Amino acid sequence: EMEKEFEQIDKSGSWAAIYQDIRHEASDFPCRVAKLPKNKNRNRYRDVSPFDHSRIKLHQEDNDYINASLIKMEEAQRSYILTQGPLPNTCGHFWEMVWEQKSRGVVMLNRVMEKGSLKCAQYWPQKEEKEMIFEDTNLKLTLISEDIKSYYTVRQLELENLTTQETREILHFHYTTWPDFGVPESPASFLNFLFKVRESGSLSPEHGPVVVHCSAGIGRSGTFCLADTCLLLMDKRKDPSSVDIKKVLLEMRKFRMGLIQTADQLRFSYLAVIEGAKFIMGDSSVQDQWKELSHED
Ligand SMILES: CNC(=O)[C@@H]1Cc2ccc(NS(=O)(=O)O)cc2CN1C(=O)CCc1cccc(NS(=O)(=O)O)c1
Ligand SMILES: [Cl-]
Ligand SMILES: [Cl-]
Ligand SMILES: [Cl-]
Ligand SMILES: [Cl-]
Ligand SMILES: [Mg+2]
Repeated sequence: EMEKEFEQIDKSGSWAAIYQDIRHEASDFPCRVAKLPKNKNRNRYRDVSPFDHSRIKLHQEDNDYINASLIKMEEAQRSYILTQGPLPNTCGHFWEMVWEQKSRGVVMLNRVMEKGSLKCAQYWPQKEEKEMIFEDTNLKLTLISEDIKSYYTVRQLELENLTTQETREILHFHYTTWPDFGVPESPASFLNFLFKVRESGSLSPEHGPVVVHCSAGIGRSGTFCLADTCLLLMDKRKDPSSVDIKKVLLEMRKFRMGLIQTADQLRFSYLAVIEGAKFIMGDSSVQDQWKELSHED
């Protein structure tokens, strides 16, 4: 059971060893497509690639490659697309993927500039009156509104397929204070944000998979999705004891390499799931407590 394990790991001080076991046992599958010469400029990082089996294929229209992976959690019955922060030349591909996959939400866990460097392109419009057109992929993207909180911002975007003139509302959930290779300020801040994404309907099985990204699309993205899937598994069963967090992470790692990048992000995932379990099992009042503790105003 997770809380008993958490205490024993903490008391023995063995998070590094536990994390190392995950690193050791993780799946290794080919990434031949990602490594083709023609795709080099579509990858942000040499050593972060989608496995071939689970990569998202673009539907237009000469090169189908994007650095993105479908994490399909069979038992939990939820899917996510995890991807790198788009590059200056892949913003059109990114939105093409959102359109083709029928995603309703995009969760962004990094900032455009981190540590002095550009870790993600400015792939969405910052001003309503300055929409973006992706001419390569024939999409237009307009900012409709934004709700700026202290440590996250929610935006309503309108994405239009210019080929058909169909439009869709996309919700963008931007966590602005999660440091790279670090953790959220508290379980409460993280869970307040995850529940905002949940409350939006963006994770509904009636939509395509939510798109989740950070800079590499593995460390912060892996942490978010691990906590969400674990909470969903225990919710379906109404049984916190049934959930094996390390097994769930190894399952996720069958679909994309490197998910969760540090031992402390693994520790944080346990903290977030143990805390969130209080809400799942019917202490509704905890949600308000997280909102207060997160100091979102
Ligand atoms: C120090 N590592 C790097 O700078 C690069 C670039 C980079 C930048 C940002 C982030 N953080 S995130 O939250 O934005 O995903 C991760 C990575 C991963 N990188 C790697 O080289 C990863 C290589 C890799 C791939 C698969 C597994 C592992 N190791 S494991 O411990 O996760 O099993 C490492
Ligand atoms: Cl930013
Ligand atoms: Cl900076
Ligand atoms: Cl960039
Ligand atoms: Cl950072
Ligand atoms: Mg204005």
